[PDB]
Amino acid sequence: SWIYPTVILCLFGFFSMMRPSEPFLIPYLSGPDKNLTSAEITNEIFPVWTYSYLVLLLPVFVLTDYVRYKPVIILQGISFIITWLLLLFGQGVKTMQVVEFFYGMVTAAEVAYYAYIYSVVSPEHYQRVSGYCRSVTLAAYTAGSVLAQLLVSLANMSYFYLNVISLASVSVAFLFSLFLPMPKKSMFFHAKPWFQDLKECYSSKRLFYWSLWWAFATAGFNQVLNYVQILWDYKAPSQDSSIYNGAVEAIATFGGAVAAFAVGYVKVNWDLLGELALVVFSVVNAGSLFLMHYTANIWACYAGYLIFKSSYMLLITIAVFQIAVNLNVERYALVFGINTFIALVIQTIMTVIVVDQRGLNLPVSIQFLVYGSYFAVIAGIFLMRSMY
Ligand SMILES: Cc1cnc(Nc2ccc(OCCN3CCCC3)cc2)nc1Nc1cccc(S(=O)(=O)NC(C)(C)C)c1
Repeated sequence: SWIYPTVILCLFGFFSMMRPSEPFLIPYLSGPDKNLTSAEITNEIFPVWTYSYLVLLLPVFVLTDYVRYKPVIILQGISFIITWLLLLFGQGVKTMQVVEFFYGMVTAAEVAYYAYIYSVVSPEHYQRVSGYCRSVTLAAYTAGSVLAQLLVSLANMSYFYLNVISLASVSVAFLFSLFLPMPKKSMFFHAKPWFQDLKECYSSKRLFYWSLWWAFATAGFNQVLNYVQILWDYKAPSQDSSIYNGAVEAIATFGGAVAAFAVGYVKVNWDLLGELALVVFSVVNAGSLFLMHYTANIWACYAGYLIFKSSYMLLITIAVFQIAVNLNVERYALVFGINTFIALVIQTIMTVIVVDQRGLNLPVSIQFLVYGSYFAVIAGIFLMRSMY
């Protein structure tokens, strides 16, 4: 039997990721409804989110496999409700950091939400149902951004009612998430029958470098998707010029889907390709960051974000395909959790040095030059690897 938990899971993935006010969030924080300047959003509230995704990574992962995946989705729905009720009714540098704290706990519970597929479905339908759930979530976010563009850019709806629609969507998601079946078995703790268990997978000289590049690229993309909407707000003000953020992020998610669909059908020989395309797409990423930083037109910044997100989705799907060649079921999520923790340590150190208020207190313009130099160092490491 594989019908009804898949149906309820896909309906929650549809009505949970269908959130319209995600591209139009950074004008809502600095608009006439919330008196917040750009520096108070850039250097004070957002990096706390990263803190809430570091400190709440390891215990919530313990909450992933111990209570067997139902209370973590119930907590994710409650966190949806609290997050959007405090977005509609929170003003200040305290309540918005509470919003970012609960959204970091949302992002922590999302990883537990990915692992519900492999623990309620029979093993004849792992990859098919997992790809269907990922496609439903991505298409739900795409349709939500398209609906936001149709309601804001054409139908002329305010942002407050857009967050009201987002609250109604996550409330319907909570009502769908309460009706989930409890799995009696788990993956690690209550499964069917460290100090000396970690050395076996990490006794390599290839998978270590691929996981390290996965970690650096994940930290870089997390910071770029943190501050790319503030870059959009800086290159074009939300109250002065007409901004088209919903359509651009919809086309960006669609292009990431097209990039993943293109990676899923690569019948190209892997003799010289493993040391050829990585350097080229790294130069493309550095040039996209430099094109978004050295420009003044907002349209060039949208195009640079499109090219950068498509190239990152392509490279990261190649990375997930190459790391998960000789991995088991449990070791998949375990090694990805360890690599996610390493990526978050790197992101935390880089955010405290570059972005955080207790420190340099840098504006949003200099930070994109910093991350361009970051990906330039990554491209130089791939160039030195290609010379070998
Ligand atoms: C409702 C909300 C509350 N707080 C925030 N702050 C925030 C802004 C940008 C962030 O960048 C990281 C985005 N995702 C990338 C991987 C997990 C998190 C993380 C947090 N954003 C929010 N909306 C949001 C803004 C940008 C991206 C996203 S997303 O994570 O849902 N992007 C997709 C998963 C759809 C690709 C969501």
